[PDB]
Amino acid sequence: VPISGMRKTIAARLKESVTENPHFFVSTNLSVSKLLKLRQALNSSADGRYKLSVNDFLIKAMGIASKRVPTVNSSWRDGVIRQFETVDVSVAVATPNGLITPIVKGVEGKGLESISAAVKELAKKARDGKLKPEEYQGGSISISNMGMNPAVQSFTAIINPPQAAILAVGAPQKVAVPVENEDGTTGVSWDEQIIVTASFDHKVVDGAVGAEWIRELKKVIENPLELLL
Amino acid sequence: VPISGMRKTIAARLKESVTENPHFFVSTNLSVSKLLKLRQALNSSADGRYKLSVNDFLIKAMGIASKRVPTVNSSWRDGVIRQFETVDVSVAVATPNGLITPIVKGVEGKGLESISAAVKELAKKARDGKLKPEEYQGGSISISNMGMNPAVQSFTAIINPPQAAILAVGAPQKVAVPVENEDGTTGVSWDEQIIVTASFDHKVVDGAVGAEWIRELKKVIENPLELLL
Amino acid sequence: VPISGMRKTIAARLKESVTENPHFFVSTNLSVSKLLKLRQALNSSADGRYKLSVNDFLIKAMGIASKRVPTVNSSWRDGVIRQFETVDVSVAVATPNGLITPIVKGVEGKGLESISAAVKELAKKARDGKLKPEEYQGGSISISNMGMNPAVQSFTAIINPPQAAILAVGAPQKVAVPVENEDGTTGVSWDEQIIVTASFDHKVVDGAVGAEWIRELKKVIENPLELLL
Amino acid sequence: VPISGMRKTIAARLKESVTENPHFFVSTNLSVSKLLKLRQALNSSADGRYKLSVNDFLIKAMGIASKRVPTVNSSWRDGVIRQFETVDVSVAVATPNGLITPIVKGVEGKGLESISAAVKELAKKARDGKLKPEEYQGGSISISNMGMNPAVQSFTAIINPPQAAILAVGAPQKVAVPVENEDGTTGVSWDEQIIVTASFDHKVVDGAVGAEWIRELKKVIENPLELLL
Repeated sequence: VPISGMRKTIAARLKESVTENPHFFVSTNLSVSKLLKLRQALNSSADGRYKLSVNDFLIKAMGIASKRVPTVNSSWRDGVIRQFETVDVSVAVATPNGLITPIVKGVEGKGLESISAAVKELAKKARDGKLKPEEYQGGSISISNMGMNPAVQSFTAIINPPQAAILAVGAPQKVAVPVENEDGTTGVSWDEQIIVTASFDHKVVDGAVGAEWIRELKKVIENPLELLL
Repeated sequence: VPISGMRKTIAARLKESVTENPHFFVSTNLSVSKLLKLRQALNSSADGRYKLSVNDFLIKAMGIASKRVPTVNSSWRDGVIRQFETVDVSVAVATPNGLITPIVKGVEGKGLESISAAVKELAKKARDGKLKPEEYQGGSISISNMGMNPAVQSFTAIINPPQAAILAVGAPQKVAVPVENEDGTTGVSWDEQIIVTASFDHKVVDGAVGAEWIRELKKVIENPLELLL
Repeated sequence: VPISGMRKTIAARLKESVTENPHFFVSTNLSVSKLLKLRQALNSSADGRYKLSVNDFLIKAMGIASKRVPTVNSSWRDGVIRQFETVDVSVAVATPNGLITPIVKGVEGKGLESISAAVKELAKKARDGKLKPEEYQGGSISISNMGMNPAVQSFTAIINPPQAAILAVGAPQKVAVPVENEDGTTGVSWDEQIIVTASFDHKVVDGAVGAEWIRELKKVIENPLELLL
Repeated sequence: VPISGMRKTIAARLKESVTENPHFFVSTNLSVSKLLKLRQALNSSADGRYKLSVNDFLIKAMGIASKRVPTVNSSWRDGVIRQFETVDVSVAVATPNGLITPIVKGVEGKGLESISAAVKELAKKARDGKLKPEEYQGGSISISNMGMNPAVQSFTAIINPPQAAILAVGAPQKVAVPVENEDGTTGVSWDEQIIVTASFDHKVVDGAVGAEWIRELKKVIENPLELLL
C-alpha cells in the first residue's frame, strides 16, 4: 500500500524530535480515591449543565504545577530560551485519520466547566475534521490519555516539538495499601491508583526540576482542595 | 581488547533503528494464574511427547492479536507500507557469541506442540551454530524473554529493523488483589502477575492502535480458552 | 412419477461405491459432558461475534486424528495410492432438493470461529442453490450429522467416492456410569454420551488402523484441551 | 505412492466377497463378570506354565456353538453345500505389513492351554513372517479381535471367502444392571459387558439360525462351566 503522504510529515517531525532532543522518563503513582468522590459529587449536584472527567482535573493540576515551576513551561529556540507565562495545553485526539492535538488556551484560572466544554467542542470538531491550523499549531505543554483502555498500566510518548515536556496517564487499578485501624494493628485497604509517565527534554530541564514538578502535581491531586489555589 | 568486527554490524543496525524510527513504550500487567494451571494440566495429560512453556502461549496470543489488528504486522519501505497477512515471529536467543533471532513461520493456526518443537530445534541449533541466513533474516514481529531471571520486573528492548514493533516479558511476581468472599466483605487474594512492555515505532503505529493490540492480548491471556479462536 | 434425472447420477455413484469398495463399520461411544461445558463457556464469553456447535469440535478432532494417522486421509487411484497432507472435510447438508456436500479447506490449524463461519455460509448458500462445482467436488474425508433428531441413536452412511472413510454422529443420550465417592463405595453418575459410527474402505485401511484413528478421536474429545495440540 | 501389489489381491478378494455374498449383521451383549473371575483364578493356580486370555474362551465357545448348530460351519461351492464336522478357526493378526489369518485346527476337544500355546506361536511366527500358505489358507469360520483398544464399542468386519460367517468382539465396558437385594427393593449393580457382532452370509444361513447360534454362545459364556460340555 503506498503511503498517504500525510504520515511522512509526522514521521519527519518525530524523527526531528528524537534526534534533536534527548528523552528521559519519570514514572510515579497517584491516588485518586478522593478525586473520584469529588467528581461524583459535582456530577450529582448538577442539572445536566455539565459533565466532568479525570482529564480536566489533570489539566488544571498541570497548569498549577507549571505556574509553580515555570522552567518546564519553556522551549528551545535559536540560541535563546523562550519562556511563557500562561499555560497552553495540547490535548491528543485519536481520529481514524490518525492523531491530532487541539489546544486549550489560558488554563490557569479558567474553570473546569469551561475546560470540559472546550475539550468536547474541539474533540467533536476533530472527529468531523473542521479545525484551523492555529488551533493545533503552538502550545507549550502536551498530554495524551488512554484511560478508557483498562489494560494499559503505563506508557511513554514522544515530545511534540518545539515543546519541552509531555505527560501520559495510564488506566486506574486496584492496589493494596496499609492502614492503621483504631487499635495498634495495621490493616489492608484498597486504594485506586493511576500510573503517570512524564517525558522531558534534558537540554532545558534537569531531573531535580522534573521531580519537583511531579511532586507538586501529586500533592495537588492527592489534596484536590488545593485546586482552588 | 580489539573489537570482534561482528559487533560493529549490530551496533550500526541498532543505530539505524534508533535514528530512523522513534520509539515509544507501553507497559501493562497480565494475570497468568489460569494460564499456569492450563500449562500444568496439559503437561500432566501427556506421555513425555511434548513439554510446554509460557513463551509458546505468548507467541500464539501475539499471532491472534496481530490478526485482529493487522496494522501492527507491518513495516516501512520506500514510500510504501508493506502489509503482510501471516505472522512471522522472531524469537531471541542468548548465545555466548551474543544474541540471535531465529524465526517461526505461519504461527496463526499452527499448534502449540509444533511451536514448542520448532523453538527447541532452533534454540539448540543456535547454541551449536548451525543456522542459515534465511532462518534469522526477515520476520514481521519480534520478542525477547527473560523469565528465567526472577529479578527483572520489566525491561525495554530495541526494534530489530525493518520491523515495526517488539515485545518484552518480565518475570512473574506475587501481587495483592481484592476478592469478594461469599459475604459482603472484601478479602486478599494472591495472584501471579507479569509485566509486559511493548516498544512501537511511531511512524506506522499510534497510541490507540498499540493500546487496542495490548487490550486484545490481555483479553486472550486472561481468558486462555479464546486461544482456540 | 418419472424420475428427476438428478437422482440417476447419485444412484450410479453410490452403486459404484458399494460395488468397488467393500465396507466395514466401527461403532464407539464418546463422552461429551466436558465438551458441552466448554461450548457453553465459550458462548457465554462472547459478544455475539460467534456461535459454536458440536460439529465444529468434531471436525477439528477429525483433522487432528487424520494428521496423527495419515493413512486414513488417502484414496485409491489407477494403480497408485494418493496421499494428501492437509485435511479437506466434506460436510453434508440436507436440502429439499436432496443431499449435498460442501467442503471446508485446510481444517488443521484454522480455528473454530472461522470453521463455524464458513460452515454457516456454505449451508445458507446450499439452501439458496448458489454453489460452484469445485466447492463440493473433492475432499479427502466426509461426515454426516443428525444431532437435531433425538430419536437416532446410531446410523451408517455410504462412502462418497473416491474417498476412503466417512463418519456419522448420532444424537446425545443419558447413560449410567459408575463413580467413586469420597468413601470406598461406588455411586451412579449420569453422563451425556454420543454414539459414533465410522465406515471405512478395506482396500486402504485395516481394522487396527481404524481402531487407532478412533482411539485418538476419543482421546482428543474426552480431553478437549488437546484441541490446542 | 504406487501400490505394493499385495493389496491388489486383498482388494479383489474383498470385492468378490461383498459382490457374491450379501451381508447381514447380528449384534448382542454378553456378560463376562464370571468369565474374568474364572480366568484370574486359573492364572493364579499355575506355575507360569500357561497364561490365558478372553479370545481363547471365545474360540472354545465358537466351536461348541458350531457343533450344536452345524449349518453355520458350512460354505458355498459349485452347486453344492460343503459341510464340515470339525471347527477350523481363523484368527486375525495385525502385522505392520497388513492383516493375516492363521488357523487353529480341531478346536472342539483340544484344551485352552494348547489353544493359547498354538495362538502365541502362530502370532509370533506371523510377526516374524515365517508361515506356510496352508496355515492361513482354509478354515470354516473366522474372527477378529480389538479388545486391546478400549475405545471401540462395536465394529463390523468382512467375510473371508469361501466361509459363511465371521465374528467380531469389541472392548469391555461398565453397564448398569438391576439387582434384587435381600429386601423387596431393587438395586444397582455394575456388570462388565462386551458387545459382539456377527456377520453372516444369507445364501446359507437365515436370521433364525444366526439367532440360535448367538443364543447358544451367550448361554455357554454366561455359564462358563458348560465349556466342559
